[PDB]
Amino acid sequence: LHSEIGRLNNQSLLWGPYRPNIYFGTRPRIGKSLMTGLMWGKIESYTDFQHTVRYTCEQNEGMKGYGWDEYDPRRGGIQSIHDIQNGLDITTSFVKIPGGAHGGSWAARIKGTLNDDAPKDQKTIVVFYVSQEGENSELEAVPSENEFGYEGDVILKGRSEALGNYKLVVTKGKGVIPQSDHDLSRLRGPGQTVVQSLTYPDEVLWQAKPILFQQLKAGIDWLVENKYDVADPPPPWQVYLLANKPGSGNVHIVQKVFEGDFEFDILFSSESAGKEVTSKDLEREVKQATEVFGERFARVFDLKAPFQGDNYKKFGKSMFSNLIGGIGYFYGHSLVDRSYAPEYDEENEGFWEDAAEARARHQEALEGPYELFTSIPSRPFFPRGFLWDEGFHLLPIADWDIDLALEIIKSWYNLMDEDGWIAREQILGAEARSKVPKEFQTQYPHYANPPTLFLVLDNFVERLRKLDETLSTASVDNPEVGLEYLRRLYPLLRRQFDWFRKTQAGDIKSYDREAYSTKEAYRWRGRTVSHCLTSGLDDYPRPQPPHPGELHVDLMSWVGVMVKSLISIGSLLGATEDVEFYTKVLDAIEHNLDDLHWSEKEGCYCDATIDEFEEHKLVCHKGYISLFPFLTGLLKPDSPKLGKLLALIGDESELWSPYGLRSLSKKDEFYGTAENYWRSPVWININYLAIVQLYNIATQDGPYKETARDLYTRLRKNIVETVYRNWEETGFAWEQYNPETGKGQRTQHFTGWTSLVVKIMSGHH
Ligand SMILES: O=[N+]([O-])c1cc(-c2ncccn2)ccc1NCCCCCCN1C[C@H](O)[C@@H](O)[C@H](O)[C@H]1CO
Repeated sequence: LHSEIGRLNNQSLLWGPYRPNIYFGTRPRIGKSLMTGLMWGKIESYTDFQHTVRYTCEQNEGMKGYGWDEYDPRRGGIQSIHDIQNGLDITTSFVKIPGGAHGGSWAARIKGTLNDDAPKDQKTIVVFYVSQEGENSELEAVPSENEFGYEGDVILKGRSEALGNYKLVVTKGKGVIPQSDHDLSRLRGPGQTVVQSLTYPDEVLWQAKPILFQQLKAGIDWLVENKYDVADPPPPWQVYLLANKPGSGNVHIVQKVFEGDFEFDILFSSESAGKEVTSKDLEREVKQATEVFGERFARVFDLKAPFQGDNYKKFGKSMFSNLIGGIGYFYGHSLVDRSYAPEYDEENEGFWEDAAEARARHQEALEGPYELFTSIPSRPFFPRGFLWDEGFHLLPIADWDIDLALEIIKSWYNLMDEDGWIAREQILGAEARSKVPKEFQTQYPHYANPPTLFLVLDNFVERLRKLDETLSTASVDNPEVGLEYLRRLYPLLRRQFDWFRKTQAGDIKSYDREAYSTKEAYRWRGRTVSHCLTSGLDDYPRPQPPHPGELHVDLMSWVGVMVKSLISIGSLLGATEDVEFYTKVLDAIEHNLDDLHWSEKEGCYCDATIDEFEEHKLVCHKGYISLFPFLTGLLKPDSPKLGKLLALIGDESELWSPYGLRSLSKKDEFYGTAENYWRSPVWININYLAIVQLYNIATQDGPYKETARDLYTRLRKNIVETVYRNWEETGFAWEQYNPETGKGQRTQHFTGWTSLVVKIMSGHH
């Protein structure tokens, strides 16, 4: 029956606009198949379109905002794009229509509206781009009655083993299409819809902008050869109208030119389903999709006070729709250094100079292809899977659709190599690689990243203990199905757990170090003089210099998190032998945290090194790191050290700001130095952990219950209001928030773990 549930889920999630790297596009969860893309641009001159055309996501003075107003990957949603440069407001309404054997049909409306600044008579070029990969696939534009192009709809008929038979339709549209008086119209027509059907090698079909421009440039080359000059030139909009040449090929370019406002429709009809999809079906399904989204939002995200307001509800829907709407399907090769050079063992003083020289050997090579279905941090600046980010992204997604979060987890853990490594940053295919300098594409099998996905699994295990609607919860409703899901994954978690202990181990036995266990102590590989990228916390200050004696308290605590999950899932599958080993190991870590990482002098957990004179030294930099055993739920609620931590958390002169908890204390010598990435700013992901843990303490008989209840109440309020104010003010979620001004700084459109904010508002953790 787990198979039957599994089969239905594949067929439900197959189609989406899973191309979050572009403003709007579709692809299914198949690596070589059919993809679509939207391009638009105002045309006012003979050179301007190349600077105005839109395709891949950006954020500059020219673009006010864009994002999803409503989205569910099972049903679809609506996207708004506010384009200053092109003087346009754009709506992309996408909806999925179940039926047949090939993962349903779908449709999309594209509404353009001129804004008040735009000339009322602006010429807007719009393109719909369509490509197919496969050796056994075919696709063909049915030609037009009329001479020079289309007065009606454009029909593409295609076939593939993957999708069966299909018609994909680009309707005529509402909108004035401009007419050219020029002589060129005797030969090109006065202005109409046109199609070019081309063929290119399968590996370059993604490069839609250059493919388009080569055709534009060829049209222009043809004007010059045929004596159309500056003596009496045709209008710019007719110069950039392609010559109609429909047929068969693996690329199809559909081009329209509109004067003023416009809309038009894309109807994809699975032959294997009922009768074809109509524009009437698109309207109906859109209305139906809003009503489901509305009803679910209120059920799953019941905003508790003081955020019960409709302003806070519209803010909640925007943060959530953009988190889940940024889900992508990725396919291609990855750049990995598989040398396993001995220098990457970092067993030497000055280990960073050695590993630099091994990277300079450039042994890395493409490997795969790999496939990933993930939510992303940033549509415009880094639209790709980041390992520990996803553990934060899936916390709210898992509320909305626990079956969907488990499909993403499975997607991530199917990347694991024989050793138990998952690369922390997934750059799949050339489309991905085009948005990344060569130097930063290469992944390293000794670089780790916080095991945040265990948290999402912890939430699953609680629920399991205690048709779109039916499927969304099928893994908790059908307990047989849940345990079977775990039975298969569990091995992989256990491998990853063992990987951490082999590769990220620190040294006890070779130094003057007493402690309860000689086994347990951990050190992040990959750290440079001023960084530790693998920890998640780029420039949080660490012992100087970096050293092979180093122990990192935040890593040990992440191991804490896994053992507790393995203890938990292990218990459920009755792996008696296994749970007993973890039970030993959890006891050990608890003692060793204190024995190696606790400071009575500073009153908090610290990182460690060894001295100039070969003694163990604690190095204390009050901030996120200092709290880590608290943030990970490892301390007993009656603990005196926890009490000491609640004091530092509350303390205005250190971490506590009006806008949330500072990453680093105002008292620390590195407060607000260098790039200041994790050296003062407030990060929603770490705050979310502190909030969820305070709340646990505050809802339990015990010594700090009341102190907890107070800090939870204010922290919740400060974080939600700081995100909400900046959303009202700017329309954006920000990477981080400034602890002095409360302004969002660094990257816009971070949805992104800043969207955890909706789970904070719904409470009842
Ligand atoms: O290159 N480009 O595209 C860019 C552009 C930019 C601009 N531009 C313009 C205007 C503004 N800004 C930025 C920037 C960038 N990049 C860069 C990459 C990398 C990123 C990462 C993040 N993070 C971090 C943290 O720590 C961690 O934790 C996590 O994990 C991650 C994930 O989320």
